[PDB]
Amino acid sequence: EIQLMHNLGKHLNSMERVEWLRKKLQDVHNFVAL
Repeated sequence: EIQLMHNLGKHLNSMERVEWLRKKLQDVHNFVAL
């Protein structure tokens, strides 16, 4: 439950990874919040 869980975010795929990494910083912080 530590390496396998880390492999989910470590996997992704370049653009889906970056848009994901950028979405993580702005998670519910764009739609209506901050």
